[PDB]
Amino acid sequence: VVNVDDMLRARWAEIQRGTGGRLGTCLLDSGSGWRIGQRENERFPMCSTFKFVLAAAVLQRVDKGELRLTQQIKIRASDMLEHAPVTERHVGGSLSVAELCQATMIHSDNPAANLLFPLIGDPPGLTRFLRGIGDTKTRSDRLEPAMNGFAPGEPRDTTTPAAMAATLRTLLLGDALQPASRKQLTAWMIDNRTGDDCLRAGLPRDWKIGDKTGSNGTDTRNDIAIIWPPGRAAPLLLTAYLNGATVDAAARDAALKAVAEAVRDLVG
Repeated sequence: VVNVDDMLRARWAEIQRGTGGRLGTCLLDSGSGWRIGQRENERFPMCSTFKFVLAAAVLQRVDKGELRLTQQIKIRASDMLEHAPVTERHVGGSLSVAELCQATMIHSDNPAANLLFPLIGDPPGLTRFLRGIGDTKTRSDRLEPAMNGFAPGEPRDTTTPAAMAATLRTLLLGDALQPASRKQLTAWMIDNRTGDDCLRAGLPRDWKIGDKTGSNGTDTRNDIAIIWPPGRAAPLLLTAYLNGATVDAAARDAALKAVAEAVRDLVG
């Protein structure tokens, strides 16, 4: 008969049939290593989900004593871009590296990410960081806002659902980062302010979740998360990348809500 894995795959297929485009997902149990997904090895544009790996790259340098979290970085008028909830309030002044990391994580602050990039070697350095932690697929090539560009076959600034789930697991739960850095990165994801209508909207209030969103404003909506169902021995990693959707922005968010509802209903 139809099993729970079948029902999960069918739900993700139905969501994709409704949105148009491609929906890539990966659910990874960090306790057992069990994994299931849709289009999990296909390339998707990251949009702001790259900021998770950028903050991790910054913390890796902190772990080696090569960067100070308290280093003050000047914020200049020429650094400004559209969505800058923290940095736009500090033009002409400065913010610490830790404050920029927080801003790019929890508010998706675009100038904050651009200001952190050179501290880890720019997009080539971020790609080297990813290879160094065992991610062979994800790649960073451009700064904001140009990194959002994507067309079928465009390789730049992409990940796969399964690679990003493994990278969540490595960075949040493995030993690529020192304990203080794993805790700090996890706390930023739990404090995210931009994902209330995405995966979080499909989970009960008692499930702890950290997440990082991305969007291009026209057809792509992504969300990547670490999720603790109450009482479970280990968290789940869940990646969801919706690209080329022909439904409107609210329907794109609601598609990610539905991805999480499927995990809630069938896996918890």
